[PDB]
Amino acid sequence: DTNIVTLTRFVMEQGRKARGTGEMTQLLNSLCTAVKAISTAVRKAGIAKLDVLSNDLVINVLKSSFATCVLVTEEDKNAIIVEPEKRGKYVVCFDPLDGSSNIDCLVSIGTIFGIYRKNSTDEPSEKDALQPGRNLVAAGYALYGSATMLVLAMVNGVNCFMLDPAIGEFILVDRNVKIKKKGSIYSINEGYAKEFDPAITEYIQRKKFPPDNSAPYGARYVGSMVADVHRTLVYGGIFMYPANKKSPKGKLRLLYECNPMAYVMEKAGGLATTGKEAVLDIVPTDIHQRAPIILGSPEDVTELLEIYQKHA
Amino acid sequence: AFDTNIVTLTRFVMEQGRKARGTGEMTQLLNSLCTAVKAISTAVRKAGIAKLDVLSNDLVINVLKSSFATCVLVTEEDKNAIIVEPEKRGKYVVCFDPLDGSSNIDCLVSIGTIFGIYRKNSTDEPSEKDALQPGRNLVAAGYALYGSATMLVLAMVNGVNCFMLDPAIGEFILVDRNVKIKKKGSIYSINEGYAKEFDPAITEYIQRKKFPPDNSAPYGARYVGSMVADVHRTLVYGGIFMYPANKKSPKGKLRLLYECNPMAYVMEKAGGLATTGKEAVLDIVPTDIHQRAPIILGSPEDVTELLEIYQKHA
Amino acid sequence: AFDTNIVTLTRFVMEQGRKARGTGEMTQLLNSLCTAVKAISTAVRKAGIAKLDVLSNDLVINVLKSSFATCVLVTEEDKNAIIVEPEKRGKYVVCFDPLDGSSNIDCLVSIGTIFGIYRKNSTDEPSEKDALQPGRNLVAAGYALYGSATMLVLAMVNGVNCFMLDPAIGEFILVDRNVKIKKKGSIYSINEGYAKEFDPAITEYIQRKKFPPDNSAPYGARYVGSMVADVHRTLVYGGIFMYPANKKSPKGKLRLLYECNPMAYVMEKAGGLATTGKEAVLDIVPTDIHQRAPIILGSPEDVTELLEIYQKHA
Amino acid sequence: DTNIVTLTRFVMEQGRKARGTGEMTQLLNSLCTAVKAISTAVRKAGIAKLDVLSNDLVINVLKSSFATCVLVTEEDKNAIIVEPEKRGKYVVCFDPLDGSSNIDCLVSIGTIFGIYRKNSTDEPSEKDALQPGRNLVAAGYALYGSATMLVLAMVNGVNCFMLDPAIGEFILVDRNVKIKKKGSIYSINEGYAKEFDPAITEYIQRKKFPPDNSAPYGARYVGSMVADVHRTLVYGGIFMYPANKKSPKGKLRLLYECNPMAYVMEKAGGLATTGKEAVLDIVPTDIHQRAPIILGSPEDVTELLEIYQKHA
Ligand SMILES: O=P(O)(O)OC[C@H]1O[C@H](COP(=O)(O)O)[C@@H](O)[C@@H]1O
Ligand SMILES: O=P(O)(O)OC[C@H]1O[C@H](COP(=O)(O)O)[C@@H](O)[C@@H]1O
Ligand SMILES: O=P(O)(O)OC[C@H]1O[C@H](COP(=O)(O)O)[C@@H](O)[C@@H]1O
Ligand SMILES: O=P(O)(O)OC[C@H]1O[C@H](COP(=O)(O)O)[C@@H](O)[C@@H]1O
Ligand SMILES: [Mn+2]
Ligand SMILES: [Mn+2]
Ligand SMILES: [Mn+2]
Ligand SMILES: [Mn+2]
Repeated sequence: DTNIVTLTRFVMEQGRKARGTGEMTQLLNSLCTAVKAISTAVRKAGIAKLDVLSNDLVINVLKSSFATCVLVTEEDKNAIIVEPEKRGKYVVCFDPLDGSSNIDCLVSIGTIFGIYRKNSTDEPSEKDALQPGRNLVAAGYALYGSATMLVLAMVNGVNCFMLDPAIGEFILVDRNVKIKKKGSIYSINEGYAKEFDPAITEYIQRKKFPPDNSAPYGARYVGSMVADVHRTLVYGGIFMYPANKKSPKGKLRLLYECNPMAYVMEKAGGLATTGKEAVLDIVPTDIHQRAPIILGSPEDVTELLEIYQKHA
Repeated sequence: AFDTNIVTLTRFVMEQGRKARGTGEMTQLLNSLCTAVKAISTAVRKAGIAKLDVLSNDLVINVLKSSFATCVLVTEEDKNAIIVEPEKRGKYVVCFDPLDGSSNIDCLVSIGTIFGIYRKNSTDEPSEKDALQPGRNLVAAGYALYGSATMLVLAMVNGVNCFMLDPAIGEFILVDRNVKIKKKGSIYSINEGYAKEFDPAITEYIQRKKFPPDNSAPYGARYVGSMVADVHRTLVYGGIFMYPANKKSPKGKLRLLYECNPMAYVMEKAGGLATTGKEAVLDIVPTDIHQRAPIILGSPEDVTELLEIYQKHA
Repeated sequence: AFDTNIVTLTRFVMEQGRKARGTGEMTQLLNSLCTAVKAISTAVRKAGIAKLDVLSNDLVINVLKSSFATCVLVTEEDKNAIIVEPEKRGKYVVCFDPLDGSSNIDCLVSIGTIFGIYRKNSTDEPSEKDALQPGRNLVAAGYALYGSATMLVLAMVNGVNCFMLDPAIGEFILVDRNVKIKKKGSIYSINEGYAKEFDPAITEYIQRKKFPPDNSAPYGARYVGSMVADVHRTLVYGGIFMYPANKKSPKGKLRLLYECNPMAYVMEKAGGLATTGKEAVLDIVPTDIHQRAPIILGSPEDVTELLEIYQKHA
Repeated sequence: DTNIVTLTRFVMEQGRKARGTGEMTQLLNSLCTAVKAISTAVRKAGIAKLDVLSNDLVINVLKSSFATCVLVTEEDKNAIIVEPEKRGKYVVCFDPLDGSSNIDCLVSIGTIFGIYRKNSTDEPSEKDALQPGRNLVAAGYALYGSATMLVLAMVNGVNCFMLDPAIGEFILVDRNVKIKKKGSIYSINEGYAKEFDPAITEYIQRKKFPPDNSAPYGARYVGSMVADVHRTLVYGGIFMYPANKKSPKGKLRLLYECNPMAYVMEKAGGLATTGKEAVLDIVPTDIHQRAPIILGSPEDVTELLEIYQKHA
């Protein structure tokens, strides 16, 4: 198409409106190079751990972006502080590859990330990464399923670019995405049934055998947080990954898994809570700390939040 | 990098057709199915930048025909089994769904193409009665998956083999020979929104994996919600995939002829049983080419840990 | 966009093998050559980011063998014609150069793979004597080009057909049926660095195109310098491509068996003659599989406007 | 490769050293999107004028780059002046597709361009494009042969990036390219033999039947200026397209065909003259004016330049 709106075209155009440095545009532009290379790595990752190529890949793109200064990964003990010659004003927490164990089973997988801005005056440091998800300037994720897709949520909206493999470009296909109010799907790991706290288990019931002589909800669970969240954003519904006996803190890590999705969700008009508080309003203490996550089409999640303090 | 000895499926299945002397009619058929499958994947990967299932149905038909190896074809999408015109005739019956889960593209959940093939057990001029052979007379069944990769999984007599699509040379390349599923797993895959309508044999089984009575792990719940994805997580990692009957689809939802049976053949050829519940899915006499049938599958100790309870409730 | 009726060469040549009843042995052979060719192109396109001709030679061999349709193979790159091991035997002789102009990759000038095939005219157990058949007994010749596109051009009995590689589905798709070259052109293609050493028949011809005696246009000089590119500009746009003999390669440079002959068959099947100068290139008795021979080709009025002067100087 | 040096990485890094606006980097980054899309268009341009997609493509990328203000094409009567909301400090003359007629014959083809900087204070205008090629800040071309290649010549050197089709990125493969002093190839349209002026025709001879009992030169001519120049840059040699009877001004247009190649050549250590003067030292009067072009491995071209004024 002759006037293909790319991601990079798109970003750059909303960055001119901030009267900025062009770094978001460098960052995201670099970010995309790690996403294509990984997407390719997976489409033949089987013809002849991936996590480590993917992690080394994202660090290196981000360093050379000349736009970051602290990078937090799933895969590294401490934060990464960027060399001065290459430093910039942004902080990116990222999970290079979420549900990696599931590549084997040809499960839709993803990269998740979230970009904060270093506001303070001193030596960049992990503390700079201890900011509540509410403060994110930009978020989103890249999905590696039947097509490689990158949903990017910034201060004006959620938008979905789809990688056109014929040209190596992310092309904008869905604009100013908004989630349905209520939907017909719930998503949760039902094998943890024994371990679920009362509010959840009631709500599960409330949906399975609805007391309204209406249709029951449908259930889905791909077991790859990205696929289930993207399904939620688009078809509408709910996804849950609650604090239980196995993991009293939720399994999903905050800064890189929960807060991006939370941000994407709320900007889309969804909600995302822990059942006791909003995910984004949570102040991180550890950069690797976890959280309970219920996110989805507002009315459903609210149904649960009532059920949470109707059992309180 | 650059490997001079690439085992393309066209090479591979020739090492199955030729040493057993049958013309390899099988091969120009499958080769063509490769084109149908390739083409469906590329378009599905740019799907959101350009119904699909119709065109992929029509794709499959056209290529199948020209393999010069067919006589009857049954689609999920077409009523009367397409009897091939005489000029291009051959001996096989291909029962196929072109695009299983064609709804779920827009949510980027993996989807696929299933196929089952028979060889004509008749002297005549063809009819869909040729098509109405039970699973136990399947010469070969397979499916293709459009997930993070394009994987064809092909089951023929010796066993099952999984192939992956190298996009750069356009060839299915072999990545697993003589595949065998596990014995016991730790997954049960079923849509529990239909909780109410489940026959109580299943309803106990769910509780026995959720709340193990003998205090083991609770099984892990999974359900991508596309038959093709679910069989695959089950074939490789093991697990029990259960799509029993409920009342809303009271004789089940999955159409025997090209869904439950191709799966089932692939599945049983790897060490797991595919049963409706009462009988094994491969021996039901195929009545309507769109005849539906329930199906439960995977690694045997789970198919059976349930089977005996299905026998303990009638 | 998305076309359900793609004429893949595997489909197309089946509409030539099957209606003339011959087993289509031709087809699993060619299908395999497609893989060899595909694979060479992808690696040539990332060539500068990863000798090649060796590996492409070895590629071609391996795939050819497994087509289960060969018995002898001759490479530019291998001395003794590779007689195939018995288990995978079939009836064809494939004379091929895997990577014509393999030097010129680094300058990004187009290059290719030429192939010529024979069918064994003997009862025996094979030998390269089977290979030593003249061009006039070629069952089919073709070449593949790695230029701005990957074009296979296939000449078999009915005529020549040009196919292009759709990279997205990995299939050669037909873009020109029953091809015919022009009658007269306005191009002469020859390396005039060798000016001194040219036999004076050619030396007059050059002046007759450069300085037309009858005051027409001067012909347009072209010379990519890779045999494959030069035949193609000649096959479609017409022209005369002349690689005569000089002293430095006094019996010519181009090896009959897989260069001048495959070209020649393709070429003559489209309406142009391929002559050494004295005799047509297709009838010389093939002595050494690496026997060299001169060659001049293209649209006939030019091959002939020179031929008579070659007859006017001996 | 985990630390893939891209074109964009490369450009951006040499732009930080200018302490600049980041526009070269936007320009070139956009430019590359027109190059991939065209490269794809050609690799299946036959499965079912191209010039017009290609031209509309390059204009539109360049407008949206937010880095240009005047764009001169092979294919458009007047120059293109960029809308103010989108204007920037650069001028690009380009030929979107050179030797288009030869796509048919699967001839290696290319895009050629050259980037000048608008130095004056007033309304951008064609005059801004009437600057001698000597002033170019950046030049290069993109070749569409067995692989898509982009040679970029800037103030520090000539370098060749090769498009990695698996990721949609131009990867740097040849650095600080320098041409061989003398080589064994000449390139010229020999069918114009009748029409060539004396200096040329002597030199042709001088090479064909060398009076030194040495080997004669080899001759090549693909008939697609890009392929022959790239061959010259790499294998070394000479290429000529002289003023004759048919075209007393040379066929090749200056601003978009001759000056880019000239620039690339001289930076590479080659020369490029008209036989009477250097191509780059020529002041354009028309934006669509032509020039005689002899370019290649210095000693050879000098051999001809002697022969030019040894017949004067
Ligand atoms: O770092 P990762 O390998 O991606 O692991 C995170 C994964 O861990 C979770 C596992 O969920 P469950 O325990 O319910 O299977 C997934 O939702 C999620 O993708
Ligand atoms: O939609 P189809 O391709 O016709 O196939 C039916 C699909 O229906 C099942 C899921 O449907 P639900 O769970 O809503 O019954 C999948 O396993 C299966 O692919
Ligand atoms: O180099 P090869 O692939 O062995 O082929 C020989 C090549 O040699 C010819 C050009 O060589 P020159 O003009 O230098 O003789 C080409 O037409 C031809 O492809
Ligand atoms: O605008 P274009 O279609 O690319 O035309 C320019 C072309 O015009 C020249 C033709 O050269 P010649 O007349 O010697 O064949 C080529 O060198 C060059 O590529
Ligand atoms: Mn993770
Ligand atoms: Mn279906
Ligand atoms: Mn050769
Ligand atoms: Mn041009």
